[PDB]
Amino acid sequence: QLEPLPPLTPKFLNILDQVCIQCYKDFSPTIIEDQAREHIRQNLESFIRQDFPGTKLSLFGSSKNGFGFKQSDLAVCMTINGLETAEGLDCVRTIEELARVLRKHSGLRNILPITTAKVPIVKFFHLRSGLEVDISLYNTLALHNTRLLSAYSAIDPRVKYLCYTMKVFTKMCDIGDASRGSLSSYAYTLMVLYFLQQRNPPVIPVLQEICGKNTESVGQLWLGLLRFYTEEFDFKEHVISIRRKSLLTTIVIEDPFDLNHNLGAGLSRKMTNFIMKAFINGRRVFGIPGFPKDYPSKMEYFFDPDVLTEGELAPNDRCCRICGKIGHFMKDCP
Ligand SMILES: [Zn+2]
Repeated sequence: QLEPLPPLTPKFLNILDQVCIQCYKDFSPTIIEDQAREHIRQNLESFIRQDFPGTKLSLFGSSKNGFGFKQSDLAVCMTINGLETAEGLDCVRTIEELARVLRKHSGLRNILPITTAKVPIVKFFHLRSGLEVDISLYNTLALHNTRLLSAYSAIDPRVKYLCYTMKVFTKMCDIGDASRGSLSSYAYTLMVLYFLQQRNPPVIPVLQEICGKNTESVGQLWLGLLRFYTEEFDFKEHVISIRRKSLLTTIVIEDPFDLNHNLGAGLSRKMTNFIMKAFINGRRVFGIPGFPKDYPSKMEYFFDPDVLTEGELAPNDRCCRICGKIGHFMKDCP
């Protein structure tokens, strides 16, 4: 059980609002930087068209879902006109050949074809913009997660404010990178939307079953989420599913389209405990009011890593002691 928090003063609550809103303005991309991502797509499409005529490239992921950061990886989906589907298409061979085509591009570095994962991709670094780029073939389920999240973000501005706040919180606690043992940005976003669907009154519906009645400020909702996932939610009798309103029985997070995909499947237990521990601290920092008269930056007070995680690193027992990423032993690392 947790220690109760004192009541919220309208002043401190007004400050929590500004912090949640600033998490969006400070770290979402500008319109010029989004246009720069579009220009990258156009010039890759023309370059690949030389060796794969009919190529069509589309941006998905953080680039288009309305929750991406600056310096987020640019995720590209590749299709070929006349090839309605990838049925029969040898994706590995295509990815490998694509990698060799891109090595002749003067603006790209560290071309890397990866066929390990479920979906093979080509990875490379783009110098003109300092972004990592991932090209995959016919990744339509990814483009559907994007269209779904993009729809929720446009229903209420508080959706984007909160998802960005969550994104800053997890990134600052070092618990928001799936490749290193923790949970992905997508997972933490689903936890946000799910909390908003379950809030009484609801802030967002379940678009997979089909109005502004919730009048709580973003600050109230942010702390509400921290108290929701720290005090009430039963993490192993209920499944975090934005798919529908009714509570689903068996951290478990269900992908709204791939219903066999549990986003928390690869979670250890000292990471699960480390994650929960970060939320309990956030509950304290954001819920318990010298502030504001001796702190030059409010961001640095609320998102202090030495307070949210108590000066401890994220566990990485699974991880290569050289790269720090999961997925391979210490012998086969780049
Ligand atoms: Zn490694």
